[PDB]
Amino acid sequence: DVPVNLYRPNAPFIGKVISNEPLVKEGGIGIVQHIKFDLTGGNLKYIEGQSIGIIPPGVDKNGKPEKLRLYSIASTRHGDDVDDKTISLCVRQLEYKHPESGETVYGVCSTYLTHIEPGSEVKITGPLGKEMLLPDDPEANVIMLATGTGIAPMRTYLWRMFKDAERAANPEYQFKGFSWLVFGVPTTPNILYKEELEEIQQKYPDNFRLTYAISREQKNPQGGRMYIQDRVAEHADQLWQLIKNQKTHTYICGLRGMEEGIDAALSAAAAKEGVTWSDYQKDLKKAGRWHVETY
Ligand SMILES: Cc1cc2nc3c(=O)[nH]c(=O)nc-3n(C[C@H](O)[C@H](O)[C@H](O)COP(=O)(O)OP(=O)(O)OC[C@H]3O[C@@H](n4cnc5c(N)ncnc54)[C@H](O)[C@@H]3O)c2cc1C
Repeated sequence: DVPVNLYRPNAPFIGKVISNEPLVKEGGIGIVQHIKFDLTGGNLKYIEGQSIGIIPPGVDKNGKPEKLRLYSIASTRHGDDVDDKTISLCVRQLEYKHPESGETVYGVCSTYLTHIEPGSEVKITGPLGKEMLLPDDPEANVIMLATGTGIAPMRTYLWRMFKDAERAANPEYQFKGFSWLVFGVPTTPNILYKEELEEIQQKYPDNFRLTYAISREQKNPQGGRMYIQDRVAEHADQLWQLIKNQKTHTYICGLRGMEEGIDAALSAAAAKEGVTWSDYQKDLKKAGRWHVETY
């Protein structure tokens, strides 16, 4: 079933940008864009939780052509308009410090993508990944632990679960389990897809819980800035009791670094019932119910 590598770097699909929209509001930190591509012309199909490659134009500092960068698909299999004609991405412009030898450094593929014009042609590969896939069971529980652009696989899950047009298009997937997003960003303007996320929770208060960790607006109990791991610690017992369900899947996605705090919190919960989390977790991985994509 799972489509993989319908296009490869040696002969990528040439898509066209339909749209490029700002996801970070005024007063937020950084630039994250929602970019939709036209898939007509070829046969790139994909499902939720997968990634695609984008090959940027240009050569590196060595004169060699730039390679593909991997990006979590931010749309469901059907695309944002539920026509099966497009695919979307959620791209943060990488930028950073003086210790890089220059000044402020801007990432090649991410600057290219966040500044790209509708009408522009992009080299696209994939889809890739069997690690962040959603169970076909409509009564599965789905815990989603996301920071920043790690919201992208979560968006594909939630849109498939809860969008009116998605439910109408997917007769076999009528989600009636429980899902819980814990989403961590620096500010409220940085809550990507905030409006749609909150409308899902208003529409399905019993099937979807939304929790934010906003570091510039909230403090954890020890006085530090609030991060996703603090929220997982706060709800460690609850999250552990859902994780004990044979049908619960947990997904972690975002830049690398949150996993160590998530594990310490869940470890302390499981220890209360004589269970060593790290061992339970290894069994969850083998079972295909512990999903991780950090980068
Ligand atoms: C499976 C997967 C999925 C991904 N999904 C997404 C996504 O949905 N959205 C998204 O925005 N990104 C995503 N990324 C990351 C994305 O692929 C690119 O790595 C990222 O966009 C930066 O690429 P670039 O071309 O902009 O940067 P480059 O020009 O390749 O710059 C990156 C390099 O500069 C260095 N560097 C980076 N940050 C720092 C820092 N703080 N300090 C010092 N040196 C640094 C490192 O050498 C790094 O290799 C994903 C990565 C993977 C592996």
